[PDB]
Amino acid sequence: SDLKGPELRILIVHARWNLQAIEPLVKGAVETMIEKHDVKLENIDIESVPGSYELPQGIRASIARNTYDAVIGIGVLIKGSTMHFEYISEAVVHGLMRVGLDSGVPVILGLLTVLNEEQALYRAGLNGGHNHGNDWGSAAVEMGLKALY
Amino acid sequence: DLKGPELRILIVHARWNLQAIEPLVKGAVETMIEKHDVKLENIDIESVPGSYELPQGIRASIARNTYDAVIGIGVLIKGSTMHFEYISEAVVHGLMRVGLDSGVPVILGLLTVLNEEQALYRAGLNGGHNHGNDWGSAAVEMGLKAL
Amino acid sequence: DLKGPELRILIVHARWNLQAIEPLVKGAVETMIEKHDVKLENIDIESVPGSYELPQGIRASIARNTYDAVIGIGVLIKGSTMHFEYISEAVVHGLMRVGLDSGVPVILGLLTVLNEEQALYRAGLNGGHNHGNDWGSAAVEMGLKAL
Amino acid sequence: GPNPSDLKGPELRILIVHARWNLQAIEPLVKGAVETMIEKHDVKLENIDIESVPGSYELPQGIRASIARNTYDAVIGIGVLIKGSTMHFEYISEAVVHGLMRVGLDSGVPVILGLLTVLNEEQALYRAGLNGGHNHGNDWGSAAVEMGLKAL
Amino acid sequence: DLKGPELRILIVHARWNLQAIEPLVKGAVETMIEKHDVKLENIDIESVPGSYELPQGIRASIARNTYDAVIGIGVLIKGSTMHFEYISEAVVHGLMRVGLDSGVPVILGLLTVLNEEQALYRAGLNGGHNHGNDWGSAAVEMGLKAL
Repeated sequence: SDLKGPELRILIVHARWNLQAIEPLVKGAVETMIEKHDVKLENIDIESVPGSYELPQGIRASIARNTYDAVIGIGVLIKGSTMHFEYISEAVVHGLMRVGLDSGVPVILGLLTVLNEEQALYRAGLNGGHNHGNDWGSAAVEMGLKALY
Repeated sequence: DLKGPELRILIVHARWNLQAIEPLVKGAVETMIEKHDVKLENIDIESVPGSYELPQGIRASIARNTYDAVIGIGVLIKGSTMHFEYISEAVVHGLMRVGLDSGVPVILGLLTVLNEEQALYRAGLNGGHNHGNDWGSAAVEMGLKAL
Repeated sequence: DLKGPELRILIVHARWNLQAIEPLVKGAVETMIEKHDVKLENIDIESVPGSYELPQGIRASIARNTYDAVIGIGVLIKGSTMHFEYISEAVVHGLMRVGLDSGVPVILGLLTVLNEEQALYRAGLNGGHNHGNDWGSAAVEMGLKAL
Repeated sequence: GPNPSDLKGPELRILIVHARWNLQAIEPLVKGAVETMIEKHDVKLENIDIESVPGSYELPQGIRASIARNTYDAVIGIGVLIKGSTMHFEYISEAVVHGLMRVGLDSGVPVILGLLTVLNEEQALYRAGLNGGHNHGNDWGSAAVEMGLKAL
Repeated sequence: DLKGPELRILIVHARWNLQAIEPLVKGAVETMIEKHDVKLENIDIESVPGSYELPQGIRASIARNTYDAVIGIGVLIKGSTMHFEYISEAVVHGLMRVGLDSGVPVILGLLTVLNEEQALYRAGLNGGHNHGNDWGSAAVEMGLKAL
């Protein structure tokens, strides 16, 4: 991917629960968009919400106020002792998807739904894993461009 | 650190299983007033028979009055049949919908546990952490960010 | 202790497995009349072939007449195929929808059980508690709150 | 135990959309649906439209397109899904059932679920009335009629 | 027997796991051309990063141009987390929606397998049958019936 998007406006909305993993993901996304796709730091809006359940709601509210070419919803869900994990994981995933089709703005799913901390960190590039935030960054640019031209 | 003295919050809770509901509603209210400067007279508390009416009750309410954020509280416990499985999913997807359709933030105060003990623990009893507190702060934050 | 003598309630029940449906419909009606002062003339009872037509039947009816609350009653029992799993989800999500789209409360009177015995028990037979009673009371409350 | 009706609907227009995958089971069902509507409910052969699609995934899409062109009083979506080696079964079964349900509520036209979601071929045939089973197409036909009438 | 020389087909495929995507896209195209008389110049082929963008991509494309039928191709393989389970469902439900909202047929060219071998087999490799072929014929049929 040699796609450059210097006029793209990207929005990043991440939950704040479990930051040991969130930060590396958000960081990876931003760095990849800037260093590999020529996106301008000043054209990247980063916002946060309490948890993953608010990801769709927060993204929906934001794309109504400003104009973005692509959005990235980042969050981490870890299986617990109850059925909570099962039910909101599904609700959020179906939710983001909806906000995207309703608004016409691309929504990248930066949602990790893991069984334990270790799996989440590994996917954030720690302990020899690959940072998925990088992939989401590149995806956002591609969808942003294809959404225009 | 986030103060919201002009916010109007709505809390709708089911009435089924009150040993857990009360602590949750109370924690939510206390946290909003004591930590976020929300005014007691700006908090409306309503109830419905069960969790299945949560979406329907919240929808009806935000159509009559104007709220900045809403909290849906209820407790679901796995039983002998497949009821738990199906309505848990329906309610979670339903509250989520009302939130996106109306544009009003809907905090999910629904506990979907396997037994009574897990419910109480998450209500702050028996050495657990009261989630109603987290929901209170969340409602304030979403209320403010929504403008 | 909620009285609703001017309420108009609609009950739509599937006809599949009547050993359990009847007790439920009867419990619902009795409870509304004897404990909430609802008038027999004000309760409309309709039926559909099966649970899959519950949302469709309810939607059609609330388009012709005006009701304050509705109750969808039906019984689903796990069979040998995956049929149970799939239409149970569809119906629960579907009634939920008709309720939010129309603005009319829709009480879920749907039992999703593993066998006949579980269904009857929840119909108040063999020492169980009749859930139709709970649904009747719910219908009233939601009806009034909808004002 | 399913309780039927002795309802007559000679002015009803019924549409039947079936997938073609696995016809050993589809035919009996379609045939049962049709015969039952004609012989027991007085529906007129000319008032029954029968269309088909490649597979069950196109059932909602096909029905939607058709009820936009013509006017029907009730629709029946017929199809057969059998658990395979992958997760395909699980996912499209759910998608289709939710899908037909939607088309029915959006359009206001009754949609009968003639979808069999079985674990093997045997279970499908049995429910198609073969090998001592009960033909479900029959039940769907009566359902279509009833919903059609109540819809007025 | 079904020829559609005036049909305009759209193919949108994810780029993840190309060892399987190519055979499928190839089979789809060949079958439409060699068996249904579709004209190569009337087949638009586009791509997206992953399966999650499939609905989003298709939606954007059928808004710019007019197609008679669409095919969404992608491959999802169970992993170590719950990711597979959740997006598989989301994408299948999403493509379905785009189809019903737009009125344009959307063929499901999404494989949801447990391992690489299963995907390749269904791509016609190792003695399996290429499903891309079936999707191509399907697209043609739906395109025509849609008129």
